[PDB]
Amino acid sequence: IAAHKGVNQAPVPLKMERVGPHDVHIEMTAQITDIEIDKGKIYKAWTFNGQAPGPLVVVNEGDTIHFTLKNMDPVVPHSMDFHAVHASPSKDFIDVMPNKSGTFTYPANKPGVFMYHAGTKPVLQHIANGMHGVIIVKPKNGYPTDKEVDREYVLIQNEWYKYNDMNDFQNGVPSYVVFSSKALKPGDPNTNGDTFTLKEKPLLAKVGEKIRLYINNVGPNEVSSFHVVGTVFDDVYLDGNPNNHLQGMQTVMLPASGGAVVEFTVTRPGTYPIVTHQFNHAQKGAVAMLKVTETGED
Amino acid sequence: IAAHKGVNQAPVPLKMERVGPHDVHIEMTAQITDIEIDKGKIYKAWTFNGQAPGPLVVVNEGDTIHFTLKNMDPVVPHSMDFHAVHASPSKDFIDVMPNKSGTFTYPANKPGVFMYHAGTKPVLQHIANGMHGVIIVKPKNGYPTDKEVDREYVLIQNEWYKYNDMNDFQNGVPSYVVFSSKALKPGDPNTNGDTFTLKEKPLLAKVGEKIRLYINNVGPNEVSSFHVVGTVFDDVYLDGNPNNHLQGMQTVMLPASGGAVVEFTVTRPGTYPIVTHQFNHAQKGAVAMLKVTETGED
Amino acid sequence: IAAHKGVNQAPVPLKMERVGPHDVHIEMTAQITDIEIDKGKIYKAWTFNGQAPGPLVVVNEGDTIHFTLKNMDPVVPHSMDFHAVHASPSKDFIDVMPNKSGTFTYPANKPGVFMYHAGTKPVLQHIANGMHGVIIVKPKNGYPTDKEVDREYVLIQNEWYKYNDMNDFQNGVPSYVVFSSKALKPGDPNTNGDTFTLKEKPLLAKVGEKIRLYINNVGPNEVSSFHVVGTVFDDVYLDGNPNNHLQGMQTVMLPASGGAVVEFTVTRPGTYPIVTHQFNHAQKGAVAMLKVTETGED
Ligand SMILES: O=N[O-]
Ligand SMILES: O=N[O-]
Ligand SMILES: O=N[O-]
Ligand SMILES: O=N[O-]
Ligand SMILES: O=N[O-]
Ligand SMILES: O=N[O-]
Ligand SMILES: [Cu+2]
Ligand SMILES: [Cu+2]
Ligand SMILES: [Cu+2]
Ligand SMILES: [Cu+2]
Ligand SMILES: [Cu+2]
Ligand SMILES: [Cu+2]
Ligand SMILES: [Cu+2]
Ligand SMILES: [Cu+2]
Ligand SMILES: [Cu+2]
Repeated sequence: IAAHKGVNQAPVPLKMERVGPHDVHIEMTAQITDIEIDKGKIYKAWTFNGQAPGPLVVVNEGDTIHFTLKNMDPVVPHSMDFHAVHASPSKDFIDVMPNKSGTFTYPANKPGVFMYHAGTKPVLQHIANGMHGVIIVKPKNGYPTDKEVDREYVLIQNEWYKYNDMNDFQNGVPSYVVFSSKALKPGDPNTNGDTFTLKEKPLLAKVGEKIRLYINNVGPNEVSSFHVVGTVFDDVYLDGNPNNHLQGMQTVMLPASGGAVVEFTVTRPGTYPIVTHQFNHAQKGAVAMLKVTETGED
Repeated sequence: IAAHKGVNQAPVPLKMERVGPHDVHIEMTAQITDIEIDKGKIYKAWTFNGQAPGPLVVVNEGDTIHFTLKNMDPVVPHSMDFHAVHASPSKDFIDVMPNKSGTFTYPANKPGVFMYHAGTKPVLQHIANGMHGVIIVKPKNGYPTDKEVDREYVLIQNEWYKYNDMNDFQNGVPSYVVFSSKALKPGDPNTNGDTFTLKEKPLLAKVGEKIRLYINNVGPNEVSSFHVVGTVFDDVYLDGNPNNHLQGMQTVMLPASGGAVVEFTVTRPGTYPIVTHQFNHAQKGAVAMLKVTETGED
Repeated sequence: IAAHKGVNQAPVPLKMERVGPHDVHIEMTAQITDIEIDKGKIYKAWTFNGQAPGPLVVVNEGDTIHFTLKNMDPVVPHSMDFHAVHASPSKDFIDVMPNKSGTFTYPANKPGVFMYHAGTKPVLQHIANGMHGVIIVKPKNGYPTDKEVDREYVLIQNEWYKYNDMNDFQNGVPSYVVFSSKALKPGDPNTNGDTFTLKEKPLLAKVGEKIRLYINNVGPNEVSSFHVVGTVFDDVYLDGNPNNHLQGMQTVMLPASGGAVVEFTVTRPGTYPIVTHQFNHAQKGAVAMLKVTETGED
């Protein structure tokens, strides 16, 4: 895109603040940012806030979100669709033009781990170019296993294709399939979807801990067969809804846009790969590492 | 197929009648019919009754079906396999030759949303050419959420490939992935699997309604990540069996031939896309529209 | 691989023995063996014990497995990952070098139908070349439907690609998708993943029986839409965990590495195909036959 040539906008922090007991303001940007998706390979991504996937949003069940999108792209319109909310797509997920802003208000009344993405036609183009992320809606009454959990992380799976190639997006195999992690607190890792970061800088844990991961497969096109090597999921909650509760799974099937909360134990020290078990995708990048030490540091 | 050149058989209505409290007669045809699957693109489909997917069949749990197939194809044999029934495939799903008829009897003793299709080798060829559909078996005791439901529709997802090309069927990506809707009553829309009808003529609803969709992904080859934009499914029943009950899902994973009953609320007026969230397939046709008005008309 | 040219190692029996009430010794080989995967087509497979998929392992919930792998491959290292166990992947799933042995100890504390495979980088290469199988962990308290079951079989789905072709493994469609069956007792069939054996030599049953199948889709890359023609699954237990219980399904979605216990009735005599309903894969080999007779023999 000629107007994107030499555009590289620096990442903007997510702006959030609570304005009432069940009302929250969120402000995000649409912006064009270069991300290194594999060693030596830059993708000029269409992003929220200069991250792909975008920043993590965490709200509580029953919050109303008053959301503002500032479009920094000089030519392409962008929009936001949150899977968490009930809204009118043709009134509330509409396009925000270049250098313009839009504000929208809608409720999050279901707990879970939800995809968000741009809703601008062709949606495939916006998702594939990087406009995806996750919003977590915390359940009012928690999960039944909350007392047993020691440590929490967020992981997101996405694909990358040949740059802005609609034929490849529609008809091709992914070039790369990747994990990223987003921070539930400062001090947690917060990364972009790339083939290497979570191998070189693993997630940490301590021997004996019960780990909770909040996971979402944003696609755009593939399903995921999510598995942690060396363990079995003790509990699974499909889409993060506490009522959707499975036990003792080896692997969790996730549709495109599907989420889960998964919990498992790590019993021995060592390095534990995290994969999609569709091993063509794992080979193309989708392996993250969990390093489990006798202290929880390293 | 040389004997199909210039054959275009007009659609025949489904013939059904109840002959006892738990016995029902159904008569269907196998016939060759041109269907416009995308603007300007005719597919000479192998069909039941001149529709692809075929006509909707609705029976009650515990009905015995006395089914007749009349084969109008002048050269190719066809057969019927209903997923709803218990039967002997080699005695009851057998081929009916050209210009011949066959009658078969079998029970439907499980509730749900079931695929039907031809069982004639190679089955892939018959399904891909259009010989698929859905049979709904109503549960004797209903669903637990029946009192909350305001409006019901049936949607079916299928793929189309290059015309009668067994290499493409086996090894290729779909050319088109489409939705259709079938009528649960006269006045409901009843359409074929095409890229456009349910965009140009949306399904209707009224603000505030709880909507039930009975859905099946007939394939032949792909899985589906079924999602309604702007809402969250309040309740899901896998394969339409009332015992298989999930809540608060964003997206429902359907195998090839898999079904579901899904229920959701629409809270604001506007146009609500209905997608598979495998967005390469949505881009290739699989977007239907739900128009929600302040009165339920337009 | 030049050191594999003319290597064809004969199949070795699985060596197992119980050494305490909750301790079991298993000894397996890694070996190179020619298997006929389709008529006229030999694949020089990388195998456990000269079978692909490997031999069935059955243990009880809470058993500790003391596992030895003898690597008979003259050049390539191999390793074992059992999905059933809790272990440290970097200490317990490590490579065993050529002509060397390794012993590892880990517990199986969850019931179900679990994949096993090599863990040697690149894992995709080892799985695709044939290093996969299933371990069944029996539940201490059985399944709730155990009294109703008449007959049990194990079926495994896998893919084959162009021989040892990493480009094809990562980017290509499968050449063949196949079922095999493994014996739960001597007298049961025990076969390799090929396009023909379970068509030419069907599984047997008797009219009226409730059949239990323990199934796993080992991949490496595809999902499975598992279906028995002519029946409906009465009960399904996802991953073989008795708590994960669905009823009345037509088709079961399995991720890559996913398992299930499924149970169904066969009401009439005849031949009942067993398929993945992703019919491109069924066309490429994944159809097995169940022959149901008035006596249970033939
Ligand atoms: O309360 N609206 O930003
Ligand atoms: O065992 N997981 O690759
Ligand atoms: O009762 N048979 O058509
Ligand atoms: O939010 N659905 O595309
Ligand atoms: O008890 N170890 O083989
Ligand atoms: O009805 N199964 O192909
Ligand atoms: Cu406000
Ligand atoms: Cu965008
Ligand atoms: Cu979406
Ligand atoms: Cu009759
Ligand atoms: Cu046909
Ligand atoms: Cu079928
Ligand atoms: Cu020992
Ligand atoms: Cu190996
Ligand atoms: Cu594995």
